[PDB]
Amino acid sequence: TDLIQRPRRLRKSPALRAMFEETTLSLNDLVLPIFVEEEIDDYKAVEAMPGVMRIPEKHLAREIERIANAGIRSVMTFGISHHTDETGSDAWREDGLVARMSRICKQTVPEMIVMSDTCFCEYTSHGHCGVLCEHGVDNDATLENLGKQAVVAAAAGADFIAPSAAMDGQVQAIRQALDAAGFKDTAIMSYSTKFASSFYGPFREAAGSALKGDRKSYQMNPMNRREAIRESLLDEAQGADCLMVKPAGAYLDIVRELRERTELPIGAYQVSGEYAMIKFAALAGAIDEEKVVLESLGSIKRAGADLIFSYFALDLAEKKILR
Amino acid sequence: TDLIQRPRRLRKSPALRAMFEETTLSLNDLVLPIFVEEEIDDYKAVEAMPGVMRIPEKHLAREIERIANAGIRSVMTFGISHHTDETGSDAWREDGLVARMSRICKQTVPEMIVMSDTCFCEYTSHGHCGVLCEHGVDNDATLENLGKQAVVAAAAGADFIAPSAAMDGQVQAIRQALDAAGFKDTAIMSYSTKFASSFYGPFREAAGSALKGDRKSYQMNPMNRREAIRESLLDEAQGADCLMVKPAGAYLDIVRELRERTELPIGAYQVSGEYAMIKFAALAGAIDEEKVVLESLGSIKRAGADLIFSYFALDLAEKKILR
Amino acid sequence: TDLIQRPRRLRKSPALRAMFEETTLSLNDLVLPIFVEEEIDDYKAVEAMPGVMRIPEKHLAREIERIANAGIRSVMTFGISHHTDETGSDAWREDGLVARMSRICKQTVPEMIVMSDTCFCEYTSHGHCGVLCEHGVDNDATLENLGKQAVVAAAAGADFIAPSAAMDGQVQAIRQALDAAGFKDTAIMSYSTKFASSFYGPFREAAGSALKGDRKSYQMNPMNRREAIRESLLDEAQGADCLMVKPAGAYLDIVRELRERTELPIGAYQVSGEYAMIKFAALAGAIDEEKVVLESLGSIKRAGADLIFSYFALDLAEKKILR
Amino acid sequence: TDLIQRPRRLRKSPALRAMFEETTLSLNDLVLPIFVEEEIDDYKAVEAMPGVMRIPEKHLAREIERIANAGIRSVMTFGISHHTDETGSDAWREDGLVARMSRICKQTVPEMIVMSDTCFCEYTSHGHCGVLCEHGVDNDATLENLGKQAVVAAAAGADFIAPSAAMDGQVQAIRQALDAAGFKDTAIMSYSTKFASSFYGPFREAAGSALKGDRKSYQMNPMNRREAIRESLLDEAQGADCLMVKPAGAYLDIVRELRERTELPIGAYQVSGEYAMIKFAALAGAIDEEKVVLESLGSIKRAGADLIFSYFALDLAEKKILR
Amino acid sequence: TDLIQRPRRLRKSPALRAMFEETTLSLNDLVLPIFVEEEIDDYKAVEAMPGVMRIPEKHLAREIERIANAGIRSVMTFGISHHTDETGSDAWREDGLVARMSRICKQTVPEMIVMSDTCFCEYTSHGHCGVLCEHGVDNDATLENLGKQAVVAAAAGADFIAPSAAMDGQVQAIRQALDAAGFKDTAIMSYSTKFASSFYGPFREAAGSALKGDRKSYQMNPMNRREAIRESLLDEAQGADCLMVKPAGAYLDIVRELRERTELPIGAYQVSGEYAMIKFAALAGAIDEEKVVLESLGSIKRAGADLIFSYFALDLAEKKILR
Amino acid sequence: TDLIQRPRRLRKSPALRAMFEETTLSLNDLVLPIFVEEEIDDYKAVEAMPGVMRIPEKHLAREIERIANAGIRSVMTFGISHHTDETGSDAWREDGLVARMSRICKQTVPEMIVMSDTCFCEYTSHGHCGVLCEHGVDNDATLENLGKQAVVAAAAGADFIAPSAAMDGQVQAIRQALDAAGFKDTAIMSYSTKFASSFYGPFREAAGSALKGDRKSYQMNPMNRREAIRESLLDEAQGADCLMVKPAGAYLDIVRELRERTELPIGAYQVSGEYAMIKFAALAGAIDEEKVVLESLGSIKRAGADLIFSYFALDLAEKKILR
Ligand SMILES: *[C@H](CCCCCC(=O)O)CCC(=O)O
Ligand SMILES: *[C@H](CCCCCC(=O)O)CCC(=O)O
Ligand SMILES: *[C@H](CCCCCC(=O)O)CCC(=O)O
Ligand SMILES: *[C@H](CCCCCC(=O)O)CCC(=O)O
Ligand SMILES: *[C@H](CCCCCC(=O)O)CCC(=O)O
Ligand SMILES: *[C@H](CCCCCC(=O)O)CCC(=O)O
Ligand SMILES: [Mg+2]
Ligand SMILES: [Mg+2]
Ligand SMILES: [Mg+2]
Ligand SMILES: [Mg+2]
Ligand SMILES: [Mg+2]
Ligand SMILES: [Mg+2]
Ligand SMILES: [Zn+2]
Ligand SMILES: [Zn+2]
Ligand SMILES: [Zn+2]
Ligand SMILES: [Zn+2]
Ligand SMILES: [Zn+2]
Ligand SMILES: [Zn+2]
Repeated sequence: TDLIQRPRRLRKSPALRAMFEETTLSLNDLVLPIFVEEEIDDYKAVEAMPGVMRIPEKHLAREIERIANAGIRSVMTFGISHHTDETGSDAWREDGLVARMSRICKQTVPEMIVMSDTCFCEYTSHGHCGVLCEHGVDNDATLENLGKQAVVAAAAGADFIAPSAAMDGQVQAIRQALDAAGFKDTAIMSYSTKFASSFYGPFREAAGSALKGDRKSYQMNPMNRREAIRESLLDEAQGADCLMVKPAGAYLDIVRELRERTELPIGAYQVSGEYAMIKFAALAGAIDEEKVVLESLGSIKRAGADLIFSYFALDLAEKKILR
Repeated sequence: TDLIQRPRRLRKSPALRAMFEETTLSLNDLVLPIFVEEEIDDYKAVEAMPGVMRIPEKHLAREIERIANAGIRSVMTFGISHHTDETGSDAWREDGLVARMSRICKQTVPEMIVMSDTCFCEYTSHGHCGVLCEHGVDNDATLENLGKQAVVAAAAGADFIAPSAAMDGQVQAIRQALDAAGFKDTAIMSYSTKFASSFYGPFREAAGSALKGDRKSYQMNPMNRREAIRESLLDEAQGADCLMVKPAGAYLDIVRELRERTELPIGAYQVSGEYAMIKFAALAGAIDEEKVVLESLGSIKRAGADLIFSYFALDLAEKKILR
Repeated sequence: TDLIQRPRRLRKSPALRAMFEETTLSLNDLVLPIFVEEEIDDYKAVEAMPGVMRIPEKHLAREIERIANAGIRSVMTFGISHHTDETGSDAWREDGLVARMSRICKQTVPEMIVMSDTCFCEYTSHGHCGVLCEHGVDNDATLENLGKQAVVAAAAGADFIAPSAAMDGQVQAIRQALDAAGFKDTAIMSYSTKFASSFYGPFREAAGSALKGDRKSYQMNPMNRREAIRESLLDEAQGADCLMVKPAGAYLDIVRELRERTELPIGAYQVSGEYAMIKFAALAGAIDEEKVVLESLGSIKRAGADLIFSYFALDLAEKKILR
Repeated sequence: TDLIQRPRRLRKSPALRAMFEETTLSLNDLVLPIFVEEEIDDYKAVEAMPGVMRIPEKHLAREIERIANAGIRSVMTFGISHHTDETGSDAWREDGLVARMSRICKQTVPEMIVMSDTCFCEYTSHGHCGVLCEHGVDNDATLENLGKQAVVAAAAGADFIAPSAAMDGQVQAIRQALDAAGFKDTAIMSYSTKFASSFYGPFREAAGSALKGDRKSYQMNPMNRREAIRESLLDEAQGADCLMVKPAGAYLDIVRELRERTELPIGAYQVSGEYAMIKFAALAGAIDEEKVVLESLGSIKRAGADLIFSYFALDLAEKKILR
Repeated sequence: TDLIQRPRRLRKSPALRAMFEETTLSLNDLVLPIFVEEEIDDYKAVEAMPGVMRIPEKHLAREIERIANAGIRSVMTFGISHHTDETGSDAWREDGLVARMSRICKQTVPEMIVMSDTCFCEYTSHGHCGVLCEHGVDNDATLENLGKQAVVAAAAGADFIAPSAAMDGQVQAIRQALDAAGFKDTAIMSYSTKFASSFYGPFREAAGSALKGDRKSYQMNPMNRREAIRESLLDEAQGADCLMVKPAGAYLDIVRELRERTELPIGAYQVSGEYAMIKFAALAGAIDEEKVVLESLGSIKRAGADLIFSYFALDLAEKKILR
Repeated sequence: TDLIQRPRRLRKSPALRAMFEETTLSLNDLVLPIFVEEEIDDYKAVEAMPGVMRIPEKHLAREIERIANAGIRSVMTFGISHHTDETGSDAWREDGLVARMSRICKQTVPEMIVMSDTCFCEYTSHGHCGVLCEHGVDNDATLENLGKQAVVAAAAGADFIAPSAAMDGQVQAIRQALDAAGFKDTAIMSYSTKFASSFYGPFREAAGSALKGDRKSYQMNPMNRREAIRESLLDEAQGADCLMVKPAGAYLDIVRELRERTELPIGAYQVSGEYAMIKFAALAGAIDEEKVVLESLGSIKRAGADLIFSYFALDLAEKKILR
């Protein structure tokens, strides 16, 4: 044939595939979500998430030095509560689990970037992401409490307040409460586009949320691409330092669309259900885990994300697979 | 709080979420890939692809009829050969397996659109997608061969010749070859953007391809978003009736970018490893299969895919999940 | 002050600046240009290019091995001839210097991607980039010549034929010439947008080009941004596997504009005068070389360059500044 | 050959290269940054910047007539202080060096356009661009003082207040302070995109800033193209009359990107390190200075800049190289 | 009033308006159209074009030298024939007027770029731009003719063949004709978008064209903006080195639209009637000629014109209004 | 030739040129600017504007019935004053000339659309467009008076208040004053992009402005295309019902650019100098007036304007040339 065009020319060797590799993933792209249970003495393995386990609070300090030492520069704290009420009030206690989780990390490793998952689904009796009613999760009652929380997390050392509630106006809510209290420099990692997703399967088992029902009156419809972009652009207008798409894996078209519609940094969360799907298929021997893990993360980065939340971060770090 | 904008108003109930749902998935969207093994007696199920079976050519007509009753409009044919040589010429025999899968399918169900997987990886002794040489798979030697195959497939009744050899110029070669042979009406479903992906883990086992090494000198690098697009657009310029992104699951960005760069129909292949990841996590209790299968497939649709090749298609069809 | 937006939040620490850094430079990005002088005995260092040396063909294999050990993937070959005639035919000899630099390089290190600088300025008696006539450098006489050269280079093992004669139609002529000679697999790295720039000051000395006057009737005007783009796009239409902007340093706008006008890989050449400016100011104590070299190269990358031809590549490599 | 397209057609002669020159640089594009030291009797040559020297205040008046007479229509005043405190308070003194520098210029040459570099790095004990703390340079404490300064500079005759601090909200800060005090017509030349650059080498030697450390908690990361555009678009929203990219030379992709994202005029600063790199390479004989200077300035203009700050402005003016 | 934005700040003085002026006009931008009448003795001034004169071929070399001394780089040649037949073959004679105007010009001033007006309206007995038939001006009969003319012009020394017959396919025909004749280096300045405009009022008198009726079956309708663009883009596809909009004055929209639809140079012709309107109103005291001429020409430049054909060029040049 | 493309096909006949005419001009596009002198008994012909004359106020009523009867549906009133003070205060008198001019028109022809040129250049001693100072025309002092005027014009029946002062914030100024006084429905025809143009020659003679100097500290630079768009987009933000480009003729690139940047209606003013240039060239016999007038107006409409101010409107109307 007479093809002047031969794409295959640059795939002839490993050296050549390397010179022309358009995307590259490194360790500075990963944020390690960490699970921390108060009032427990020994490590609890999560079943649905092969290799992940709850860090007993009394060990938080040791592990976050371990995390820090393998090179992970950021963490997203999730707490498993033992003091859950109707409003989820522990979460905005001067020394609630939320605050302690932050304080212990920044104390133990000063330069470590601490993001605090700011919500109520793990601290509420009902397990919904906020204040519940004769109508459902009340949006504005939840914003007042998201603000109350933000300030104690900020106050306890988190570099980022990550509103995880999917409440309208949560970012603006949190910006003002943080400012008013003298926390003008504390940033917001907005879970801006957070879907009511079936990929969160393993997560209520991992961080013990006590909700039996669903979050579809606040977390958005997986199928709504226009609305997902709109969700994120509203948080930009409310001052978010960073936007986010969760889940990430089945929403890379969403991450790309958004990367072209804002100059802001974009995070993508590779959720428990994605980790679970990788882990359980490698066990059955169906796929090569390291291969599928690097390709998975790389696809996220290719779609446009600046930071990726992944539960594989530490192990990729330590086995020194990502430098 | 004075939020004028409140995304949650349209999420209040199931009726409102349905009124406003942006993307809807149907069975008209699904193409079912089928594996037929010649010269065997009973169905041989695939290990890494739980619930998937290798059909014995002797039941293929019983089967095409069952798929047809299910509501399914299209199938993609993949053959497991017993007559594998160095060039894989069972593929281009007037009566090779390839030609027999189409004629059986087309003969049993004349309404069925049969898409013929056009390659050599399952028919060569060495497992590569074509002619091997002292330097690698020869592009142009394989092109002449793909042509011979396409014409035997057309003549056997296949409505779509789908080149999966990831060879440069394949659409052009197949297009000429088909016109020259009086099949100017036979369409081409190009696997235009075909990545050298690790999500094909369970396919060497499912398809029975002999290959030991890698397909990186022809199948393209996962990280190259710009190249991905170039690949498909070169195929549009070559006359492909339909373009395709494969794998699809971790390439939703690619799907969306390409939807915006062409007016042509786009197919998306939810590959074997994707099928396996959902099965095993489901088996291991970590996720709700129905909810993940539906969400994964609809995501592919939301990103711009016109047609989605899925192994869950019959099951979704018969259980009447998608109409 | 009530600033909702505060860019500084993500600049507070080294850890945050790294999390959020948009562009990262690596050694995979660098191509090392090498000068080999035939018929000489010891290395002859270049005066205007402090630390750069003319390699004696008799050590080229010792050297390609050293570069190779450094981590370097690619080199661009420039030859200093002793056999210079009016058409510069040492360039198109089956055994000319051009063909010997490739074969030595390719023979010593078969993994090395050797890019062959394809021109006549270092091989003609008069120093021009081709055939001279009663009116100037003849475009089409030089095209036939570039073709002969490309084929001897391919046959010597060069993986890339890089036409630097700034002649109209060169990619097409070289592409045909290479296909006709059974090198349909040999790629073309076109110096597509090649400016008649004063940053090449130290190159007549480094390369030993005989030219006394100017190269303005073929190399293009620095001020023409629209022409710059036209130049490269004409080369994409002619089949170049890769495009290039040269010089790169003072043409970062050109790099960005072109990144937005093509999906093809783009190279950027940090020319001799750029190398010299950084050396001498560094020597004269005015700047920190490491910090300026790294920032200059990353800037090239930030603007859209896929590959950057730099004389600092080995030094950056061995001192292990870039991995 | 059969090329209908021959770009070379318009490069046949100097007359032709001229008719078709797309960009043109003149003297009205240059702003001359001038150095003025109080309490000194004789001119101080800067070492790192060959040909530049501090103007003793007692001579300011003579030189600015000289500047004005060669045709330079604008100046950017930089002061070398002898009264540096912790807050850098001299800079907002009714008759600080800042005010005197302006007053003396507008008095001496009424129609001369005076821009006043508004910052504190030259007037502070520590040499940081503002009010320093137990946390670092305090952003809002610095804005109150940037405003205080602006008003005395305005009051003393500067046509432009050029905030050089890289403090968030500095432009809005300065707009209000200027308005409130009756300086509604005094314009702001915002250093909107000002990187923490290694090209500023020679500058702490030239304007005596007493900082030992770096400005990376406020001046932005050289590698962040999206953020650089964002920085500039915020100052547009805050009322800046003019935007700016500093440094300019290795950031022409940035100047271009920005020229396409706003209708505002854009300045580009060719910093001390760029001047130094040109000057020291010409001395070593590596490049032709006039050639590299005009091409350097021309590239800046080509990228999209309306005004260029260059230390070569006066000498190009006088040697009558730019009219 | 609290206007943050105040456009007037940069209009306060002549110095500021000059600093910020977006478009600057020069003599390098001007092409001077010249009318040479063969077989006559003294200059014959044109009535409707006050100050414009028909040059007697016997002084053309005295004149080309005067224009040349003025600073003028280019001229467009228009001939007033005494040998007018039905096909206008004095135009394609080895020694016709057309060929003599170029050779005289090129012989007297070899630096001069001579653009040859390529048509038949001044050479045919009936005044039409080509061959007349029982149905109108024959497109293809005129194409063969334009070809013969272009080759005699090239051979006479003209650097630009400018087809003004408004015939379909003219660039292609002239391009082939010129290449075939070994003038692959002769450029083409196409009057690409040439309107059937009433601003040519004074040209039948100035050029001495015999036509009585209209040129609407070939010259295009003034109101068709979309067609205007199609016209020029078809000429870019045909290889024109330069495109043109004519008339220019009342087509500034066309100029801007086309600048945005091509990267090619664009010429703009300020036609005779435009020249006349400015003269007579000036004579009748209604306007200041210098100020209207300068503003009109700069407007053409602001709209995107690279080159402007103006009858005021020598006058502006000698009086030294534009340098 | 083999051109599949023949643009000439649709220009074969007058019927065909008509079916395919892209733009069309009718009478509903014209606004007739009318001149009205108070305290005079007989009509005053303007010299610089052949055919235009001042309407003595005592006849306004008769002529506006005449205007109305030929079909002109809108007028722009300009007054020649006999009571000119320093602030131009007559213009905001309950019964100033401004008010009377409006009142008399709406009284005499109710459905006639009356636009009131809102400025002070005809009512001031100095003739500048507002309040003059030790600094020049004071911007905000003028806005207070533009508002005062607006309300009496509104109050006296004008459908449009057309701020002609080129004062920053004039549209917002006028919106509020009109609202506050209960004139929420009175529209603003903003002279949004009004250049300091040399085409206004005949106008100070036509409406007796007593200014000797120029308006370049407020009317914008003819050469600033970016700024012209910016000027107009600010008036959109301030509530203008309609935008405008004046002059129109040499600024059609500006009208086009703007038509693509807003959804608002756009007016274009064919100024006195344009009329003058048409009129005086037709007298000399250089052009056909009706031809050049219709092509002139048509070009304006083609560039994108919705309404055109033309002094030829009445005569085109009456001679029934435009229906
Ligand atoms: C949201 C929990 C935060 C995101 C965790 C993502 C993951 O699955 O790893 C609500 C989750 C729920 O349905 O309980
Ligand atoms: C390509 C075979 C078609 C795609 C795989 C279908 C799937 O469900 O995985 C090459 C497969 C290979 O690498 O052998
Ligand atoms: C082109 C030679 C290749 C580019 C120069 C490489 C460098 O580092 O300067 C012509 C050079 C010349 O003008 O002789
Ligand atoms: C910013 C100083 C103003 C810009 C001067 C640019 C130049 O280098 O000429 C801080 C510079 C520092 O690091 O001291
Ligand atoms: C075209 C002649 C070239 C354009 C006119 C130049 C001018 O200044 O008017 C045809 C002219 C005609 O209609 O005869
Ligand atoms: C602005 C007067 C209103 C526009 C009239 C346009 C025309 O010329 O017909 C100031 C004009 C001046 O310079 O006096
Ligand atoms: Mg939201
Ligand atoms: Mg392909
Ligand atoms: Mg070229
Ligand atoms: Mg800023
Ligand atoms: Mg045409
Ligand atoms: Mg305005
Ligand atoms: Zn929650
Ligand atoms: Zn295959
Ligand atoms: Zn060369
Ligand atoms: Zn500073
Ligand atoms: Zn003609
Ligand atoms: Zn006025």
